[PDB]
Amino acid sequence: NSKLKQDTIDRLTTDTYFTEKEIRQWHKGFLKDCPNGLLTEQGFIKIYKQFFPDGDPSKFASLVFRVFDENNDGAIEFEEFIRALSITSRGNLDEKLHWAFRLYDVDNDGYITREEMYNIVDAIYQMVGQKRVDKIFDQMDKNHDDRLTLEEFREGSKADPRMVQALS
Amino acid sequence: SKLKQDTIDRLTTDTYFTEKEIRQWHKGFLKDCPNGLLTEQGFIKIYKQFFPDGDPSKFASLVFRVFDENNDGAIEFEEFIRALSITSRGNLDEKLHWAFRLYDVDNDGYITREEMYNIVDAIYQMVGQNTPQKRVDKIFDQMDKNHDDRLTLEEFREGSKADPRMVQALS
Ligand SMILES: [Ca+2]
Ligand SMILES: [Ca+2]
Ligand SMILES: [Ca+2]
Ligand SMILES: [Ca+2]
Ligand SMILES: [Ca+2]
Ligand SMILES: [Ca+2]
Ligand code: NA
Repeated sequence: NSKLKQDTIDRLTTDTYFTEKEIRQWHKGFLKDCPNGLLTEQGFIKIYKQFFPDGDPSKFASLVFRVFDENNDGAIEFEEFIRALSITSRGNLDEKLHWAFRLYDVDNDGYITREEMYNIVDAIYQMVGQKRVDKIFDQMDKNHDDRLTLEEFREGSKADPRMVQALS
Repeated sequence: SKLKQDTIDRLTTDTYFTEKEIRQWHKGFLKDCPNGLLTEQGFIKIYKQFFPDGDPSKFASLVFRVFDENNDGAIEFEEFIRALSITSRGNLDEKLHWAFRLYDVDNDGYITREEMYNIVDAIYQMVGQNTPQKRVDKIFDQMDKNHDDRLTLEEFREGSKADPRMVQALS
């Protein structure tokens, strides 16, 4: 039951930056590697694993996997895969910033906490084998309430002059 | 060293920063760069702060040369503000072109295989280093649409934007 139907294709050409021919072509590749048409979290991990002889990339992959799976049913189906591919590879600046925020905000309450931050940073190095993170966070955090909204994260990422401190 | 109106006028044309934003970044840049010039040695030490356990001197030097557009061995404010504008606010094509210029070490408008290895190597050094090369080779070959063994900006952008010929590179 892994085939691609026209109505799904047509939904996807509307919602993504891919043409029909392109979605079908990415579908072929996806199926080959994922014959059940579902890609598991460990499956995802194996993928990053190719990249880092160093480290355990597993934490980072889990976090990234968590944003990819829209319905949080433990799998990425093709629709979800192609949605995320389209954003991350062809999306505009603001879309990309939104998706980065969703990743940082693990618990989805619309705030990035110091710990929520520290975890992604921790994940990055772990994948690879601190006054600074605090420095960036604190400049972005314009009301100094230990909390980053989407607006603060967007403005700080787009080099609002508040961030000069954070550079050195 | 004061910021002239002509400089602000060209910078508001060339960048995404408003006049007001340009003057505040200029105050910030000056405080830590009293000379009005950023130096490669200076530029590397900054990188050393983020990467304690690596030697990021090679990566920083590559990045440095993209920033220093006139090639005179220093990053002035105009150079800094333009690279900051591109990397913080650029559309997808503009950021991918900045990426491409980083790879294209000799500035000849092409990325060779060697150029790509040099970049990958420098990241590894920075971070504490079958093979990476095999995996780089796959990406580069898929990117290389016409198989002439070099990459144009058009090939590199197409591949980065997930043209389906990049399937084999992920497989
Ligand atoms: Ca799912
Ligand atoms: Ca949260
Ligand atoms: Ca805040
Ligand atoms: Ca210069
Ligand atoms: Ca070149
Ligand atoms: Ca070529
Ligand atoms: Na402008």
